[PDB]
Amino acid sequence: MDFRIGQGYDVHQLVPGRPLIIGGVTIPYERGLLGHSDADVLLHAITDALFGAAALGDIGRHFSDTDPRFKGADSRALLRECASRVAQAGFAIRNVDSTIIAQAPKLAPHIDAMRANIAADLDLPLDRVNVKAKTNEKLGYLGRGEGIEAQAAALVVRE
Amino acid sequence: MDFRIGQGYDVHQLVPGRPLIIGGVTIPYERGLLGHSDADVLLHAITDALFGAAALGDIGRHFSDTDPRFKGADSRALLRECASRVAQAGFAIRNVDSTIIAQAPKLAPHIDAMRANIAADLDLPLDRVNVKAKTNEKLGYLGRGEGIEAQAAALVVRE
Amino acid sequence: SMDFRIGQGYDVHQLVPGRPLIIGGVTIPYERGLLGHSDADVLLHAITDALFGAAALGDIGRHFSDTDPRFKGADSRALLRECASRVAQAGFAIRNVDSTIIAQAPKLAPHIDAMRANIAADLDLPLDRVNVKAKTNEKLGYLGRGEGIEAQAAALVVRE
Ligand SMILES: CS(=O)(=O)Nc1cccc2cccnc12
Ligand SMILES: [Zn+2]
Ligand SMILES: [Zn+2]
Ligand SMILES: [Zn+2]
Repeated sequence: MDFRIGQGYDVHQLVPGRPLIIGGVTIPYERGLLGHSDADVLLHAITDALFGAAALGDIGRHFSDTDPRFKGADSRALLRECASRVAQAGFAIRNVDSTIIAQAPKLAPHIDAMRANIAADLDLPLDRVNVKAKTNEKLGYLGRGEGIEAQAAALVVRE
Repeated sequence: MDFRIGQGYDVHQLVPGRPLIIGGVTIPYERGLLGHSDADVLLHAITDALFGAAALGDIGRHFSDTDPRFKGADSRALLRECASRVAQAGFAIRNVDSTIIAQAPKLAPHIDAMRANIAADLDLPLDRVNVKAKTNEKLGYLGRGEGIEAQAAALVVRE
Repeated sequence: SMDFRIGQGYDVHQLVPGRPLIIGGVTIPYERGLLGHSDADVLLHAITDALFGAAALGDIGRHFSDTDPRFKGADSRALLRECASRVAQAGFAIRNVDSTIIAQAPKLAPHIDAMRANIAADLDLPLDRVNVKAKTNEKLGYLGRGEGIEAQAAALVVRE
């Protein structure tokens, strides 16, 4: 009964010239996300929520851009290593929920694929992983298509 | 002991010539929220948190903003149907918390009425529902009064 | 008990000249500081609102008035301690807190551990039940331009 909650946030700029990768899914679009490696805003937010629930710090403390051990690691590899550390710290993951905020493109066709990737990386039943997606109603840098945000929540239990 | 957490976010533009309906409360104001439904940003955020905790997707999956049957829809009726589907999936709701962020109007006089509406719609006592209200401290489109944001968290248990 | 409850909090403060930068109780060298009551500690405000939310006690604005003589000179750690007292008064025990600070500058990583220790002391929690995370906003929006700093928090409590 030693439950803990975690929460996560990430945002990346959206400009022409890079692929759009969210939840491990490459999505055709005239723009993509800027950042180190694949810039997968959804997996980053979930990773931070899991480290947070385990009180293990954050994604930057575990996976430095300088560290050679993770030099060529994509965000799914980081999520799997996060899950390994959360387990070794004594915690079992109970569920993950999340939201992607992007004015475009439409993400609904890709939700099942993202959920499948996340559930595989976390070794969770599919019904314990949820991804939601919406626009920002044309408000702000998100509403103008200048970036994409992700939010995540995770529940774990100390075993 | 099969607890799950969900999180929700929503934003809508503030425009002339629309009712301002937040938490089910019609608030006297010269502007209202723009949306396909009644645009109740707080109830939408809570709806998303509940679908998310149950791994049932999101509000756009269940109540599409392109379906004419939801034009002008009462978001309390949508929230009640969400709660019915969460129950049908096997979950009982344990608590909801939420935040509304707006430059104006003052929401303190209306918070208790919003809490009572949500509690009624979710078949919860008042002591399991919370609504918080604040400004965005003058920053961004929220500081400029261009829209209103809501955030929500929900805890459920699979019975 | 098995009567768990979750709360969520959000706050943002403007960065202004002539004030110290205090986040999580830590004074951080910087040319600007946060605008608000006393030390304007945006992280402690977000945690405070998450704790009130988890206990269904409302929010900061309903608990802490500018006119209350008990709190006129109170800093954000005194208010966080008072929040925790009111959570306990309502019959709840805190199980864990997690949080994120979004600041484009300065670097917060050297200060995280001290923030965690401050929060744990104020909430009477062991360090392993308190977490603080730090992020930039990738140069987007008012956060990315350095006009303010945001904090987010989540709290789990149980009705004892
Ligand atoms: C700008 S401040 O530092 O004074 N903080 C606040 C002032 C006024 C109301 C608030 C409500 C929640 C969080 N912070 C609040
Ligand atoms: Zn990222
Ligand atoms: Zn909406
Ligand atoms: Zn504040």
